[PDB]
Amino acid sequence: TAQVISDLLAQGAELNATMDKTGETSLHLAARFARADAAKRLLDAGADANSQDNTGRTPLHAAVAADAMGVFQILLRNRATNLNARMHDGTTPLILAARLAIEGMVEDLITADADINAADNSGKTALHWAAAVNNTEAVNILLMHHANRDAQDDKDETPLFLAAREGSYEASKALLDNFANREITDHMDRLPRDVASERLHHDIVRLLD
Ligand SMILES: [Mg+2]
Repeated sequence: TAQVISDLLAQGAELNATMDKTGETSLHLAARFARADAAKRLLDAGADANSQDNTGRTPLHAAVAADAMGVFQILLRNRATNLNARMHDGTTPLILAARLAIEGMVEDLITADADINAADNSGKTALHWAAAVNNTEAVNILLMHHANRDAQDDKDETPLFLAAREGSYEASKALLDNFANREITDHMDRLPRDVASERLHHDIVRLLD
């Protein structure tokens, strides 16, 4: 016990330089550097699974961003872990997994019952983001689990609108095949077809037609 505590305090001191710049805790680092072993030790030592760093990330956000599947599962099995924790900009772990295209975690968070329709501060859901970066796999998983397909962000943009706007051909087709409404316009009455045409995304324009 003395050995465990003394080590934690010693390691903590050597890592404070880093943590003072990021606002992270030892658990954040375990997640960021993918150390499943260290992650368990810290949680058993009483580490707060929901502590936030300078951008509002909890160790769960960190695990997703670093694709630390081990630490991720260790956090998911921890009942105190808030799966819907929000970064300062409103980003949840599921939104991060979709936007960063981290494999496996989109399905895991959904299965673990994370709020599938949560949106960041710009009104964008995990589905909005998956569409924007053409993470077609996440788009299909989200849709299979009934994510709101026609959800609109603060600019009234639907995921289909973003896929058209950002040139995500595969994601656009996936949304259309799942009956996303292509007639829902943004705050400027622009159709997904309009923004695609304006940006010369002819392939997506044909798709919408
Ligand atoms: Mg899995």
